[PDB]
Amino acid sequence: MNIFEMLRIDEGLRLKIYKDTEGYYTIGIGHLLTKSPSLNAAKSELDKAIGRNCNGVITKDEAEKLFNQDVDAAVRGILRNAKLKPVYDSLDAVRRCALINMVFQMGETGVAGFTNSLRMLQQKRWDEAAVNLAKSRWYNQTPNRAKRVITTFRTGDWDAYKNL
Repeated sequence: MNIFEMLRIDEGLRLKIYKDTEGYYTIGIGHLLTKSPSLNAAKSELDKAIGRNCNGVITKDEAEKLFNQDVDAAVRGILRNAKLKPVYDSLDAVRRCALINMVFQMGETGVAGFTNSLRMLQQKRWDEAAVNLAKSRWYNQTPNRAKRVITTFRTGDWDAYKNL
């Protein structure tokens, strides 16, 4: 398993503009287009992102391209972040994947705020950190996905995704 396959299990693939768990306009493999309530604002961002007149619809090819950009930007964002970089560097390959998924879902900003969990992951206190991560809006709102990520950080292997 790798980061792209993991995220593709978590996010799915939709070739038509859709609403987030949050009600936000998104397309493809979890590509947020706008937090704005107009389908029109969303459509405009879509064509800007793809470089064509999409009319709210994209190809598989286009979805994967956005997904390539998105993953690359998550990693690079982690690397530039003074709070994130040190944890990422301390982690093994699998757990690095679990950090990248949080960042993809919630943004650099959102993850850098899990101060206490970050500290525990750096320390390699896997069980304590899993407990701490679960105490969040994140876990309460998307419990199945949060639990998959959390298991990945606790175990260090891909079993949560084997099922799936």
